[PDB]
Order: sequence, then structure tokens, then C-alpha cells
Amino acid sequence: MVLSEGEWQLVLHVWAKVEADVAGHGQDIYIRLFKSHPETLEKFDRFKHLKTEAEMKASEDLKKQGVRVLTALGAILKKKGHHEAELKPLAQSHATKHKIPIKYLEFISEAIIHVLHSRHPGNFGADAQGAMNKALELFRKDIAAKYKELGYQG
Ligand code: HEM
Repeated sequence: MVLSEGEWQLVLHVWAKVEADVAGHGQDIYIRLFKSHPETLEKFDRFKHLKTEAEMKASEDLKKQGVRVLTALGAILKKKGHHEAELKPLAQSHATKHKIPIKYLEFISEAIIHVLHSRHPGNFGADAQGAMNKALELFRKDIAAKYKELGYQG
């Protein structure tokens, strides 16, 4: 699949707003992910002990992790589809070390869309959401392909 320049513009326009507060968006996304799909928390040995949203918001380590995640995703989105190099290390670690199924990548994609919709309604109308969904679907499609090459069914 391929996004048009117009669709990429919608994606990068709202992403520019996210970048005004990377740490805050990361926390919101994780909290949404862990509350909606608790099973995903079990994959994080360093955070699986967190019991409440309050503890999650107070975790300095979780905040730092969120920044790393959004920074990596932002770098990929900014490549506008030409992300082969960026995807390699990410696919290898998540398939071989962390063992993250594609289903969980779908769950975090849902959390990202939920948070953007909540925080940036003016820059996340129907067309913008459609573009972001398309960008995330492309990301998941390419990661899934790499997973297969690496020997992980995902
Ligand atoms: C938006 C998609 C995602 C991106 C861009 C992303 C990115 C990253 C990055 C950059 C790291 C640090 C370096 C590395 O180990 O590769 C990382 C670590 C990790 N990721 Fe992800 N990730 C994503 C989704 C997920 C999901 C959905 C899960 C599981 C529910 C997950 C589980 C982990 C774990 C367990 C670690 C290691 C954390 C630690 O060091 O304690 N990731 N991720």
C-alpha cells in the first residue's frame, strides 16, 4: 500500500502537535493501552507490577520508555514510507527479544488513535484519522513481513 503526499501531510501535521509534548503523549498512550488491554502489560518485565493508573502516571521509567517509543515511531513516520532501515532493528528486537504479536501492535495503534482524537480534535478530523490509520496499517504490514523473514509468526 502507498499513502499520497496529502495523506502524509495530515499525518505529519498532527504529529507536529504531539511533538510539543512527547513525554505526556507517551504516558497517555501507555495508560490507554494497559487499561484497555491489560494483557499487554505482562510483556514489560520492568512495569508489570504497576497496579493502578496512578502508579503508571508516577512511573518515571514508564515515562522515559514512552519517549523512546514515540521518538522511534516519529522517525518512521517522517520517512513517509521509506522506512526499511528504521524497521529492521525494531522488528528484530520485538520479534526475537520481546516477542510482541502483531495483535498487540494493533492494540497500541488503537491507543494512539484514541489519544490523538482526544487531545487534537481540531487536527484529527475524519480525514486526518483515516490518514493516520493508513500510516499505522502500513507500519504494521511492513513489520509483519519482517517478522516472517526473521522466523516469528507474530
Ligand atoms: C508503536 C509501536 C512500537 C514502537 C515504535 C516500539 C518501540 C520500542 C523501542 C524503540 C524500544 C527500545 C529498544 C528496543 O528494545 O528495540 C522498545 C522496547 C520494548 N518494547 Fe516496544 N515499541 C512498539 C510497540 C510495542 C508493543 C505493542 C509492545 C508490547 C505490548 C512492546 C514491548 C516492548 C518491550 C517489552 C520493550 C523493552 C522495554 C524494556 O527495556 O524494559 N513494544 N519498543
